[PDB]
Amino acid sequence: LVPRGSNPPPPETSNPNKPKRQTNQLQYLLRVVLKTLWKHQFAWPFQQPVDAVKLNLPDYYKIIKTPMDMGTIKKRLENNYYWNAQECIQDFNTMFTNCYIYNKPGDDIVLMAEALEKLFLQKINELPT
Amino acid sequence: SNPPPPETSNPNKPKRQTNQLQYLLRVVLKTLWKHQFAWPFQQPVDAVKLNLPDYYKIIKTPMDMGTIKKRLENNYYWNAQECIQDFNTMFTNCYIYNKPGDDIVLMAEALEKLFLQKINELP
Ligand SMILES: Cc1noc(C)c1-c1ccc2c3c(cccc13)C(=O)N2[C@H](C)c1ccccc1
Ligand SMILES: Cc1noc(C)c1-c1ccc2c3c(cccc13)C(=O)N2[C@H](C)c1ccccc1
Repeated sequence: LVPRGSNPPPPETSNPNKPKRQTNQLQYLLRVVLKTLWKHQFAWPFQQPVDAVKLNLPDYYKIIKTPMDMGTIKKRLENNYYWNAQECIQDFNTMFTNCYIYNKPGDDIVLMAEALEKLFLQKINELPT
Repeated sequence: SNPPPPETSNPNKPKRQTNQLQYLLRVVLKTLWKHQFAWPFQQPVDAVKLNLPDYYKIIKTPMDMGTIKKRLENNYYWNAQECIQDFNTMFTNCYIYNKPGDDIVLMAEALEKLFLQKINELP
């Protein structure tokens, strides 16, 4: 039973002094890539930061030091928080590798992440040049 | 003309299914295949179409993910290491033939990073 306050603050989704832009690529990231992944049947555990209290995982944030989730990525894209598509792609990469680090190849959550990862790579193929 | 591609079947070769070989098809190859830079590596190097009269004068152990795919689907390998060697061959062939600045090399480097990330999790 994991106590209250065991979760770190979520990753920031706004920063007035960070330089940022809207680009054709970042707009495609929101309007095609994030949307396609969000609506997927396996998206839901990834739609918000991992809640180690609710999930009773006293080890999660002892192992994962660079948390990321699609809810954070969504808010970032909506807030035009990124300078370029690569910064956003790096957040997806973080989300996936975190899952693969914390969990075990047989786990349901891993099957879900592999599904979304393949979909992700497919949608990145048509990322505007 | 191009040489015949590498073999994907061989009745005399010792063969097994292992869980590691199944991981190589289901996770490693099937993730890599979807990557935006996978396409040049999905079939043998076509030296006629590419006008590379030196390619098969230099590369004598060609390999590609198309060959690897077929080999995994055909249960061609005895252990995961033979398949891993095929990937390593494909990558080093690219690095051998090309110059470090080349777009194909950056593509290769991206794919090899993903490949290593998946190999990291071999059971
Ligand atoms: C994603 C993710 N990355 O690391 C972990 C742990 C999760 C995770 C695993 C299992 C979860 C969740 C849930 C919400 C958010 C993150 C996670 C959640 O409800 N579960 C349950 C226990 C679950 C089990 C099996 C498949 C899907 C969800
Ligand atoms: C892979 C690979 N390994 O050695 C060579 C040469 C290649 C190769 C280089 C450039 C290619 C291809 C193509 C298909 C299959 C193999 C290769 C191909 O269409 N190109 C074009 C010319 C190309 C130029 C720059 C980046 C990617 C592809």
